[PDB]
Amino acid sequence: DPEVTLLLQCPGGGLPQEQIQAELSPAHDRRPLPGGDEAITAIWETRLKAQPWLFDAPKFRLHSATLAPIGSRGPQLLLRLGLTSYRDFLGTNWSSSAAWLRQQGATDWGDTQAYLADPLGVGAALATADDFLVFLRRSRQVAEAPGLVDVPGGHPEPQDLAGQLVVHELFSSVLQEICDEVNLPLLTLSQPLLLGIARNETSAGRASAEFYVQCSLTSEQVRKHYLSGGPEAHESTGIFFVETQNVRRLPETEMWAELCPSAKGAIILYNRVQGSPTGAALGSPALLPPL
Ligand SMILES: COC(=O)[C@@H]1C[C@@H](O)CN1C(=O)c1ccco1
Repeated sequence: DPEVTLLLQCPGGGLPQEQIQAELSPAHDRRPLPGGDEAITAIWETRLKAQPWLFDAPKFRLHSATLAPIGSRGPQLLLRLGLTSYRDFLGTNWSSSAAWLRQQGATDWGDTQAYLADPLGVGAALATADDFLVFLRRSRQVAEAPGLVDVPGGHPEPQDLAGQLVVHELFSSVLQEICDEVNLPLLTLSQPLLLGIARNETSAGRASAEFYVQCSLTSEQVRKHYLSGGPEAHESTGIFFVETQNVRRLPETEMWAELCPSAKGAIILYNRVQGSPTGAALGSPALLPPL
């Protein structure tokens, strides 16, 4: 899977909101392009002159994420965040020249991402009361990953002493994206746990935070809620479910070639952090079948 890299695997089965610190700083922003940000402005002008209904929006930028020594007391993760935008994403990560920008960043800054917008995405491994994970089929008509399989998620928009409000918006945003796309009531969802962070190498290394969320509804009840919105209530074209038993070997299935990179990140981190038991009971051969 060359199109996905793990940047962070969380300890303890995943981190709750109260264990994460954020540092939101203009030191964590993208660097101006070598020949100037006029190249971004030109791409955006060309795009608006074909699709004038498009609009810009602010986004969080991932700079880096440092985990505490394992088993320690106190805050367990520091997220270093900057600010970026949809416009800056279209002019950098989505540019035909994105690989040239990665090489230039290595040369000038010793940082392949220095000249990239790198907006932070969120995604969920969303589990049902009857032990399935939730999958969504992407429209064949959109620009990114057309016709591929995804999990619930999105790219949160801004609004430890401004830090804690930023962590709150990240955790809030993954629940809001489940409510908006899957049409589930907020009170059927658990507080999220952060499983880790994955990078999409097909989008020049932009990162997504991947979360575990439990729903109190069965797969049949989740399907009813999704469908009862009608075609205008969701961006996806269909919903489906895979038993958690079978997610263990998903990379060996024909479904794997249909998953978009950020969804592959969610399922790798689910298998490493929530799956993969460490104790004698769940590690026994009748509960953890060999192969
Ligand atoms: C990195 O992902 C994105 O920027 C996606 C891509 C496209 O679907 C639009 N988009 C937004 O998030 C967006 C546009 C305006 C407000 O939000």
